[PDB]
Amino acid sequence: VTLCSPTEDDWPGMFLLAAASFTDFIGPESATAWRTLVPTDGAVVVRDGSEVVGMALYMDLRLTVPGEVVLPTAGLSFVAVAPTHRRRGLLRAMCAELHRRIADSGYPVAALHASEGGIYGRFGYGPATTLHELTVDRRFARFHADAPGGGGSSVRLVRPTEHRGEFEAIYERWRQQVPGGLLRPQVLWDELLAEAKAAPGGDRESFALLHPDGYALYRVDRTDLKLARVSELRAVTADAHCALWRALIGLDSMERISIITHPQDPLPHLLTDTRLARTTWRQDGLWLRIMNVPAALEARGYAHEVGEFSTVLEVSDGGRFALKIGDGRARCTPTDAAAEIEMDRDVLGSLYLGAHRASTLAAANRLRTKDSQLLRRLDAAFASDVPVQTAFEF
Amino acid sequence: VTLCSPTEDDWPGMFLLAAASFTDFIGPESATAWRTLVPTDGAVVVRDGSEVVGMALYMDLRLTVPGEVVLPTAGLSFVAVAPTHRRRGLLRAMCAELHRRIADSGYPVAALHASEGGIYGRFGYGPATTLHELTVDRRFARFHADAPGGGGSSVRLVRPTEHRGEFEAIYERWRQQVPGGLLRPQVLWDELLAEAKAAPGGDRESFALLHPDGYALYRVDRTDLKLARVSELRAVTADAHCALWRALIGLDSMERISIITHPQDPLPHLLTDTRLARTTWRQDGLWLRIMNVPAALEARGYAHEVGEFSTVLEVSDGGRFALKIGDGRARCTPTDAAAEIEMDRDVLGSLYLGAHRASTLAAANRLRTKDSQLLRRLDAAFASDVPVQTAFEF
Amino acid sequence: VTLCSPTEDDWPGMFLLAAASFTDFIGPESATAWRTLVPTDGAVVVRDGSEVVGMALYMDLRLTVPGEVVLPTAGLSFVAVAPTHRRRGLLRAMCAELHRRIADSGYPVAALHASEGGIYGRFGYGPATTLHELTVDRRFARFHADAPGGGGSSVRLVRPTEHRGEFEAIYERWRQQVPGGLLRPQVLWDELLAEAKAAPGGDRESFALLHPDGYALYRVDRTDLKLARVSELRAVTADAHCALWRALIGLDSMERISIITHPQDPLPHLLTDTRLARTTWRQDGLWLRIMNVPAALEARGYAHEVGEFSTVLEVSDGGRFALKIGDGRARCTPTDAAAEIEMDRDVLGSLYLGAHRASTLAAANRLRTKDSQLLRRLDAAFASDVPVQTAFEF
Amino acid sequence: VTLCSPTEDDWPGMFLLAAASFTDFIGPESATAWRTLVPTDGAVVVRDGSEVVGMALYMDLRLTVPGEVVLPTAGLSFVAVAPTHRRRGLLRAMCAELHRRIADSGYPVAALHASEGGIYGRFGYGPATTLHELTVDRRFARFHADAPGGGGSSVRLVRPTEHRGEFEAIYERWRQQVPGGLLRPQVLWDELLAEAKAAPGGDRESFALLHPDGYALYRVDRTDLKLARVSELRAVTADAHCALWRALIGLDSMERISIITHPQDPLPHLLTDTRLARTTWRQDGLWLRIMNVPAALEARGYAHEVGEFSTVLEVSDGGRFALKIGDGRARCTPTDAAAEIEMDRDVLGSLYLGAHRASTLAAANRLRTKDSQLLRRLDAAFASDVPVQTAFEF
Ligand SMILES: CCN(CC)CCSc1nnc2c3cc(F)ccc3n(C)c2n1
Ligand SMILES: CCN(CC)CCSc1nnc2c3cc(F)ccc3n(C)c2n1
Ligand SMILES: CCN(CC)CCSc1nnc2c3cc(F)ccc3n(C)c2n1
Ligand SMILES: CCN(CC)CCSc1nnc2c3cc(F)ccc3n(C)c2n1
Repeated sequence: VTLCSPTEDDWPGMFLLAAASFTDFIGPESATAWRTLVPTDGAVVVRDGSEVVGMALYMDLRLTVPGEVVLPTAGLSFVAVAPTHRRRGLLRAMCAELHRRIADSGYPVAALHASEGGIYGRFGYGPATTLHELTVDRRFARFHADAPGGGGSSVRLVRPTEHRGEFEAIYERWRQQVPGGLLRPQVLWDELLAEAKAAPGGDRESFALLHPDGYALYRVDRTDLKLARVSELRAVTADAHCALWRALIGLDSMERISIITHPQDPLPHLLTDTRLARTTWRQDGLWLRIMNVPAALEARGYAHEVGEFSTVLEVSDGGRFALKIGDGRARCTPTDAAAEIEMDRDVLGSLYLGAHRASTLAAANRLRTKDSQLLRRLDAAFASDVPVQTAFEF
Repeated sequence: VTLCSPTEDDWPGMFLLAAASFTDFIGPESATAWRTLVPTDGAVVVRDGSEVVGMALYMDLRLTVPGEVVLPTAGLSFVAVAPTHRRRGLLRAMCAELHRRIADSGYPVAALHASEGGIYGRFGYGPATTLHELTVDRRFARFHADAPGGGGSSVRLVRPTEHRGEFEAIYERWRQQVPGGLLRPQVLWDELLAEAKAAPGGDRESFALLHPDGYALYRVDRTDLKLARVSELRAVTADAHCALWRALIGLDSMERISIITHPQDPLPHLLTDTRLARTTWRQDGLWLRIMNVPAALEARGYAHEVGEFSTVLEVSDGGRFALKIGDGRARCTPTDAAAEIEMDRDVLGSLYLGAHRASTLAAANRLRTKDSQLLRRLDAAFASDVPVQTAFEF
Repeated sequence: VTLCSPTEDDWPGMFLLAAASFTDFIGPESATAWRTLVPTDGAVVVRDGSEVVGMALYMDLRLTVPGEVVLPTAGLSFVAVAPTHRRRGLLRAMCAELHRRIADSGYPVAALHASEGGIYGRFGYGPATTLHELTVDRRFARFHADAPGGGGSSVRLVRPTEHRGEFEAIYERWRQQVPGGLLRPQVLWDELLAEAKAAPGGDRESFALLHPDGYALYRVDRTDLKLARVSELRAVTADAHCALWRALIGLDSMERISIITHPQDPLPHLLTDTRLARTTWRQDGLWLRIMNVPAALEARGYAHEVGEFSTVLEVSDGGRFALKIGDGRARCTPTDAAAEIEMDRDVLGSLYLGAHRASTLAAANRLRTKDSQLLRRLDAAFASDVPVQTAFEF
Repeated sequence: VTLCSPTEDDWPGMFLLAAASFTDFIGPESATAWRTLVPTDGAVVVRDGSEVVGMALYMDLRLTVPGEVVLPTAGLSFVAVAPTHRRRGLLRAMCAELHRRIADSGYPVAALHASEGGIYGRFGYGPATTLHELTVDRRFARFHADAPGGGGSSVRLVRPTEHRGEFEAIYERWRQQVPGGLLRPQVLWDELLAEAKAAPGGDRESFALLHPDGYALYRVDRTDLKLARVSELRAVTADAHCALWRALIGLDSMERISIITHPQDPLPHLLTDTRLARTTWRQDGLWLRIMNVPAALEARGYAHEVGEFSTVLEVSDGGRFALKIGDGRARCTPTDAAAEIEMDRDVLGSLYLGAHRASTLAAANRLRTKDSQLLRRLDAAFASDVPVQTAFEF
């Protein structure tokens, strides 16, 4: 049981473990595309005696954080232990080696999507963004008198494949402007438009709604032909967001439109009946591990409505820092002064993009302090002006 | 078709319309208890030719708003139009007469629970609190190392009826301290403990978990004998909240615990796996209509982390005001100066308890302003330190 | 946290814990009937500081084992830990005290029904009888030419309550003759005929099919009015068993008859289409803990078709014995000779009534031996001529 | 309406009737592979006026029976009557002609899988093996301290297609050793690995778990992506059986593992909680018709624990025999002595592999005798040491 970087001969074995481990695995050509996003020495495999029984890698990603700041981010993915080698500490060993490499490469943060919610908190990952599924009963949906775009429509119904360039440009603007935003490279746009084709005995053809400042990708569900699934909706202005929803509610053959969006999606407020946009499903999105506390805390913007304050943050087994926050900027310096706020590294990941209130984590004792005032100040300071969203699964 | 205050002879006809209109109606003795909360001239009926075909009333309630301030509140309830008299404007007429009486009596706000979400926005009511149903799969539920109370338990399993006094005192402390809090009078405690008994071919016996600083009322579901429904959980400290959840997760015969709680419930953060507390259901709770804008805005506390700022708020058909917010206090005076922020009265109701961000309503154009800075300032100012909750249905 | 025998004042607290712990709990009058079957010092309670947070008791039962031998049996029941006192070792402590008392009273075996299947093996209990639910689609059911009773019917349709004496006598004959048989006292016949009445918004009226040598109790399901549930069918001869099934298949208004029976129920072989009697559900019934290995092994009959053989059985932490089995009788004496067969005490409980083959437990390594021949000999010796059945839940 | 052997021109018509009659029919190339297992004059067709409206054939099979004895077996299959020619006695006529040919060729037994359970008993076929579906909730599954293989795993995760030779050799060992075992020829291994590929809009890719002494083939279900279906698990030792189940329980992405196995599968006993392996489904497997009673009875081994005994067996319309069973061997000679045991030919098929107890068939009067002692002796004699299993559907 050796742990090392895969050579070219190891990848066929990794694709086998992938096929066996991941129900969403497409195949080798698809996996070879994703592979272009893995840097030299971004992958570890565990071999036995030699077949691959363990793998983990990170991709080079660019994550937008509050203040429209873009951080280089280690995107953890393709993590699998062979079912024949469970409870053998192959995960702990592989995660430890990737975190060593990520830390030493100068990534301030690492991110992942969790297949399960009870395995990543112990490695320093906290849930940082929230997914909401909204299901609209569009037969009762009337737009409010106040809703924008209520002449002729600026939204066009188009073949996704013929307007790639327009989607790329709209997404590029979106991701630079929104916390949770990720740069989407060429190979992930190749994959998105591939998954947009009708598969024989699979998914149905996908259509696009195209606005100068927004797009929605949607398809009719395989089995329920009265449900339209919005796979992606990216709007840069409120005009674009409302116009795309007028078009989607205009799908008169459908009973229901479903979308995975965020808790602050304004759609419910566009309707005379907020309740018609039901929350069916709610889950953690992106998980963040802060690799370097001072680098991360200093890199993001803070609320400019919070008055300058100072405190001492202890991260368990992650350092103690004098934290000065003033006019949306933070300075974070080593100190041995008595801590005023204590928290595990994962709790910091959860606060970092403004998705979770410090008051809430405090109420669960994930975040300790004997000062209510400091709690309110952290809450306000760490809050994000632009609501935090999830870019894409990796 | 006359509109007037009911005499004693009208109530049997009102109970008939109630039985026909409300599936949760219990009977005349129950209705006569609720009736003790209706003031002289708090009820209107529409008679035809004379049977009752229309009714509406308000109860005298005490609503806690941010800053632990208690407002007298007109609680709208028992609103019904006979199915034989629909689309005859009996609602508009009855609501108009009650709002006249509520306004002239000096209630700063009115509140209701909506049977439907598309009928109260036009009368100036905005959704002000959010209900979340959490369902825990308690077979996988492990408390975090950081979770309080992890000697001997301070929680007791008791018959609800034998510890009324302890529940009353705990609730009384809870309601004075939490936005959305309502004073619960004697007759509503009589009703709560009545609905806690096993009904022949109805609900099962209810049990209580009693802590010095919290209680939970729970029962096993009628049909699914592996599901425990928490009807009420009121905790005054984080210790009480966690201890009651250790006890509920200790119901080893159950697969699932379900509760109606709020979006900021810390329970998910008490567990090693946040995902085990799934959000199954999400809906508007209390709806608020601001009867007097200056009285309401001046009565609540504001975030003390927001720096003093001034603006002009126009409420559509509800006045224009110079709004000065400073050190958690507001002054609100008539002005004819140009408005900087415009919104319908219902949008103000939605902001009033801090459940909805001004940024979100702005993104839907329910709230108009050409100043991003003022938007962030309203967001921070109107936010509530203590998370907003729903007391009880009326 | 004291462990002691309950006084008269403790029982109200025990009934409270019962109501909270058991969804099948009826009430105090019912519990007080069952209580008549608990001997002096048959109950333990754990008090805190004083409310009951723990209880366990055994009832005095008479269990028929192979060879039509009746053993005094400690029937463990009414076992509950308050949800506020989990993971505090109250079960281990209570079970240890009852086993001390059971052992010292001279019970050779103890029995229970398990609410869950993963908590009793560690206390020496093994699953000893198997329940099968058969569901017959009676619309296709034709009896075989070979099936008995195919003049006039000897089966009568009767009110259960008017023929108590006939049911008692038939059951008394059944239980003396069948492994798994339990003596049913007067108070359990009072309970059976009570649960046979229609409950307002509960179960429907129960009817009896009465043969000189058998009865079936049945009722129509609460919700599915095309399903008849056979609550109990006790037949002393094959004639009685077939006649009662001709009558049940004669319920022409029903689509389905369901019964909880045993794996060797001959019903499938009474039909031209064995498949029409589908096995819907299968579970452990009675669990046995052997309190005294030599007393238990010497008390039961063995297959007379197995030729005299000798071996050494080691029960883990339960003694080592020279085991001589010959002409359906066993002698079991202390030895220090090398063991030829090793097994935990629970594995012995599972073998004791002939429901599980030694070969099967061997294949799972629950039962160790380096002799295939001895395995076949144990299999044949421990097999029961009369198939093993479950009497009633306690 | 003529009955004869098909010429080469009849097969296209037979494939048409197959496609119309069998939902599991794949196509002509697949059918042409199976056809290689049909001997010269193993097929009958009924032509009308000339399209095929009737067909039946047998394949040459090798069935392992108790005592590890391999019998040549007529495997009845591809039996269909056109829906236009029902109730015309085409089945009775075709079955009669194949049984003539099977008898005259010197097959001691014939076997089939029944599409329905009420049509083959009248032709002398009795259900001889039992299928159990086990569904494991693998999230709660913990192996017992006693379970084998609890260093490094000897189980490998492999592509089925790359380890054909290893599966063939393991199966060949399995089938020679187990009652119900069938030789699987090359063309049935071609079919098994063909059905193991992912079909576009069909089944998902199949994976193998490979041990030196066992394999499991498994795939994720089409629709329920949290369920793994074990299509085949063949273990030669208990070590192999437990190791393959440690691997399957190691599929951490799945909630449920389902397998079609036998009533004596030791899996439930490998777990701390036997109940986690639920029996969801139970059905007849292989059906046996004894073509030659003396040849069949003399060919199988009997329990060596049963003391030499003699009796007279009458098979209805199938002969009367002096049956002497001693030291696991039987002699079966014509007699006209008074019968002591009577049964239809199908009842003998059901007893032949030890799946059904003579006591059980006696209790249903499918098997007549006025001697309890002889019944116990038949039970013990006919019982199989190695538990009876089902090889593959034909
Ligand atoms: C997470 C969203 N899924 C679509 C439903 C992903 C498609 S399946 C797939 N295949 N190879 C890879 C892969 C290969 C690498 F070398 C690195 C990362 C990869 N990811 C995320 C992969 N995902
Ligand atoms: C809203 C919560 N329900 C319990 C499920 C209420 C119980 S049914 C009922 N009956 N009379 C009244 C009544 C009579 C009045 F005069 C005034 C208000 C009333 N409410 C809310 C009532 N509700
Ligand atoms: C197990 C079958 N159930 C019927 C569905 C039982 C009815 S509820 C009940 N109540 N008190 C008792 C009780 C009281 C005792 F003191 C001792 C044993 C008891 N059991 C089994 C009890 N069961
Ligand atoms: C019973 C298991 N099924 C797989 C699900 C079988 C695959 S479909 C099929 N096609 N042709 C034949 C066939 C052709 C012959 F000439 C003889 C036997 C055959 N069987 C069983 C066949 N089965």
